[PDB]
Amino acid sequence: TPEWRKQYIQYEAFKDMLYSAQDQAEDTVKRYFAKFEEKFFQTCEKELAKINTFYSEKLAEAQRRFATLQNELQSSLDAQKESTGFHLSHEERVQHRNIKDLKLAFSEFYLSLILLQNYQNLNFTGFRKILKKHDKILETSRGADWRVAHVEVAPFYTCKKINQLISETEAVVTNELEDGDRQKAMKRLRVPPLGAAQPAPAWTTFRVGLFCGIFIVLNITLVLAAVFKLETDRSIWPLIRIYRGGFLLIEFLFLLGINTYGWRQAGVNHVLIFELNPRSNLSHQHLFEIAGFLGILWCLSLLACFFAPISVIPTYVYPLALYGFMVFFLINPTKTFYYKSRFWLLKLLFRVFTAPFHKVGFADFWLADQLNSLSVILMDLEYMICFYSLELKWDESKGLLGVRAIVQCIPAWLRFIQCLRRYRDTKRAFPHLVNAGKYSTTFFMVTFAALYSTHKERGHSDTMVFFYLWIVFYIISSCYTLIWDLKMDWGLFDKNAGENTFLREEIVYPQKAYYYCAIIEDVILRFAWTIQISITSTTLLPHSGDIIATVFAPLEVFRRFVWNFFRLENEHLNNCGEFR
Amino acid sequence: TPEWRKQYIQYEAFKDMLYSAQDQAEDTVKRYFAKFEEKFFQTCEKELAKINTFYSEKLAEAQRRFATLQNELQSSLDAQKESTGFHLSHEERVQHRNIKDLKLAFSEFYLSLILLQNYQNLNFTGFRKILKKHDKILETSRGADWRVAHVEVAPFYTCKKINQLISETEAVVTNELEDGDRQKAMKRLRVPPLGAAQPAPAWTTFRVGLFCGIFIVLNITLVLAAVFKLETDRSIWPLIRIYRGGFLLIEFLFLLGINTYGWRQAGVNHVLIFELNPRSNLSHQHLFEIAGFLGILWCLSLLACFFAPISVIPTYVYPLALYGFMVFFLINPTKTFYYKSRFWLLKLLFRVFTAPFHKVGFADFWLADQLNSLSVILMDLEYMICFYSLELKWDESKGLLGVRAIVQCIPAWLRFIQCLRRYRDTKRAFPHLVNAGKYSTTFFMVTFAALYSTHKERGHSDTMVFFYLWIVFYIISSCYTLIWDLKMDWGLFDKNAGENTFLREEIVYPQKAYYYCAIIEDVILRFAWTIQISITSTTLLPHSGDIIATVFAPLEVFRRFVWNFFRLENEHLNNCGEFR
Repeated sequence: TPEWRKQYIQYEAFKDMLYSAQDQAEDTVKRYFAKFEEKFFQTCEKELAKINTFYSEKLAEAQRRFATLQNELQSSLDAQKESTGFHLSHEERVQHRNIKDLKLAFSEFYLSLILLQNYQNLNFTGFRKILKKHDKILETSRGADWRVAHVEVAPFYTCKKINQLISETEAVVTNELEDGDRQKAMKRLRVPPLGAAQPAPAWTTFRVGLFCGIFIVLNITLVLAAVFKLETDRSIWPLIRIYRGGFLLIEFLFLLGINTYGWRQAGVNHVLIFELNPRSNLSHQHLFEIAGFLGILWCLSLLACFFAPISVIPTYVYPLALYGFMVFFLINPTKTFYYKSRFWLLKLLFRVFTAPFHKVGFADFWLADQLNSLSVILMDLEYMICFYSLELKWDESKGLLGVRAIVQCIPAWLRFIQCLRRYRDTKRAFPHLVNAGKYSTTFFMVTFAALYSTHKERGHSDTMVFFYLWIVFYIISSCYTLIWDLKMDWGLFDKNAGENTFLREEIVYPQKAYYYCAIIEDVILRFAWTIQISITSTTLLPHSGDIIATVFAPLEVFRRFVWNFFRLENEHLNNCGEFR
Repeated sequence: TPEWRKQYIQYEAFKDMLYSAQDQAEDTVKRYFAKFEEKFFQTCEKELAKINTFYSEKLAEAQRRFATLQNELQSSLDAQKESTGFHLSHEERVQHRNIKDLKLAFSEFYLSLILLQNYQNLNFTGFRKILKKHDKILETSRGADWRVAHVEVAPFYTCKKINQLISETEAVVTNELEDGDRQKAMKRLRVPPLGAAQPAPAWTTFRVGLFCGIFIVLNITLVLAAVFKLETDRSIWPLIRIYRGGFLLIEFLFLLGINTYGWRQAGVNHVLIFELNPRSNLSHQHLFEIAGFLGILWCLSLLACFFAPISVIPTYVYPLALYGFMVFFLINPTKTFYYKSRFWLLKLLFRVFTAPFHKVGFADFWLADQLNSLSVILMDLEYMICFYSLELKWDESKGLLGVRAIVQCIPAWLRFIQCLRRYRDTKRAFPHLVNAGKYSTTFFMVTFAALYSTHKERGHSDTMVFFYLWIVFYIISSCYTLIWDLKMDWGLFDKNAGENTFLREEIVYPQKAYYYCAIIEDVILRFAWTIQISITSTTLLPHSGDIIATVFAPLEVFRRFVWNFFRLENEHLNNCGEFR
């Protein structure tokens, strides 16, 4: 960097002479290289002091400049408001000159604060990794925990005033200089490529485009082929219900990409709350292209099952082949496409599915909540297993076309156990226990629906009472989950509405109409979710159950797409969440 | 910019008070605002002096730093070569430290020279546009030509040592620091986004991907549909020969995009020789996406002509509809998609087709040469006109499926007239007149072939002599055009081959195998081009003429794709070209 750096890292000399010593390589050599590590760590203290001092006085200069520019901004505002009253006596042009110079000064100040934030971040990363390397050399007694003690606090890193400074600078600038709108500041502060390493790389965007185009055209051909070629067999429900899982996954991945885009460009931090590595960013482009590729695979699988199989290949292979490809991509353990992200996702799966065992964090809870909505995927996988193990024709190849309650409750089971672990760790009341109650309502409703349906099939004369009980339990479950989604999980309908009518005290997204539409759709769609789960689980209604389930599931995934939006914004703004 | 600038432009104050004066607005007011313009232009002289002085001493400092770093590079090379002889007595690590510091110094020097080149370029653009604005105010007697006198030379801009400095810096750095390979310097000098304004913008790359994917899948569906549905009519030649023009245009546009990419990333300047605006760059992404969109249109047109028309729409509309869409896109005069580039292309078409009239430049000659190969497009348009005017069924809608020599010679006619205009302007010999002779060989061969074919149809007994004459004329035409393409139009086979065996003295592209493959394919493909033109023009051979013509035309466009590559590199390296 062409910045005022002396070394700021030591680059790689530490490692160069570490190699020079260790490669050369008991009696007194033990203590000799122990002393060498001791001077290594005294140089580490020297680096700590250097970064501490440099961050300290640069940050102090930043505060001084902030105060000076606040005074200048107040002076400019005073002279333009009630003090002066194309030419307009040239006073308006003088004020325009003041506006331009204020904007330039604020832009260079923004660049400087971004630069110092980058400086401290790159230091953090650098010397953390060098201490990691020293630990790998041989498991030093110091480092590791001692490194944490002297690094995680790191008086240069201790002061979290960088984030508050940048946030308040943006807020106060948009207050009057850019009338509270992101567009103008974005125009004059166009996110310089530094800080975020080439966001949306060229090739990733090209692949996003290619896969999205292939998906669009494949979908068009699929609609056309289904419309003009379906006839033949009169039982397409097995195929539609077997590919509903893939379709729901594709839709959820597209909408999660949209969620990441909205979080990134709406000013709501999401990497910090997700505890991801600051540099390992999964920008929306990566998620969009992964979802597009899986969509290409799904569409090709359905096309193959439709028109013609390679003219002598069991057509039941295509669902199995597609799902095997998906699971192999997710589980493949080598060092190929997106190995880091897949490994992180697998570790999260291990931490969440085997509950309570481990801690809770936030990613585990978020994924458990997402499964609470995607349970239709588990249902479809159970149906796949059952069909391909009992109702299949292993030799015949003329065409593919009481535990369901347990599998449907599995997501609610893991979420309930997660919340019980939360309660054990914290030993607290509501809102810790109310979540457990709400998620147990799902168990109660599903099991009572199953009992009522099996009694109806049996033909008992008391099914009216059980139906009434199911109605009341469904009502209370939907009401409690809606009240939870509005009050304790979104922050809306607070007692401090203030200016924001019927909304939270503070907001991040631009238009309130978005919030109103989201609330109305959520209230009208929680009933839909409950109805869908009950109906597709045990209501037993034939000839229409599959169609209703498959028209409601994608819309439920859309519900979760909105709910991610309006939770993770409440996690960063109000940030109750019990996490950190 | 956070650079050492005082104003470097005057930003917009010149225009601010120009508006303040002119809006306020004979007797003595005439001379009053004449004096105002006089002080405007004295301030322009002040700006000229400022930029001249600043460029002068910054450039002198650049030369001083260049000399100092040359001395340091020589010292490092001396100490690493024959002077010193993981550890290797630590001398190799000292030399590695020298390498790292030399690389860092050269990287910052490269950044500085790029910065000063940007400074002078942005000045040029800025004050050129402000003088343009002053001219628009009211057609000042000064400015315009006086502005050219005091701007185009511009002692800050007069010294073209910037280009030679950057080029020799790259060359000398790759000489030993990066062993003559672009990859290493590219790795450590990754084309900072400054200078080229966000090359390949995100949305343009996304559209490139989308259109390329739609094109790939449409092509797959087209192959499948043609293979499994062609039957029906036994006369597909009208359709194939009517869409051959569109296919050739799509292929040529894709290959021209590849040409622009190769020029851009192979270190061969192409904007300067094309006299395009320095900022209005048509990166390869734009050309690729335009070609992809036209390909989507063509593929959809063929699909519509294939399967089913919207079930009651004359199927002959689809070729007409596609070509009307293309011509409307090219000719539409509003301020919509790529208006600047389309207007430039239309002006070039006017300057080239109406020859000699205007001057020659280089873009006109290049486009005339490209038409000399794409003449099949003119032939296909002539066939379209003839068919749709004489052999069509205006009412019947059951299915669409001696001037040809003149239209085939039209490109050679315009090129010949262009070269005659060149000769008139310059009053010179070979290589100015040899081009005219070579392009007249095409007239001679085509007309003699036509006469021989019409005599053969007539049944004259002297067709043997005419066939022999056509053979000899074809031989001499192919030989002369090949000798021209190798000697005077590529620079290859020079008498100063030196190290480069059988090649030019200096080369730009990395691998010589590329040059050898290109020469061999050109020698074996010029015969193919001549055969194709003669056969598709008048050889009269039925039942095979269309197929041979349509297998050879795309390959001829490929020939021109290679020839652009290896001419515009000879235009920048040897730069004979008679132009500038």
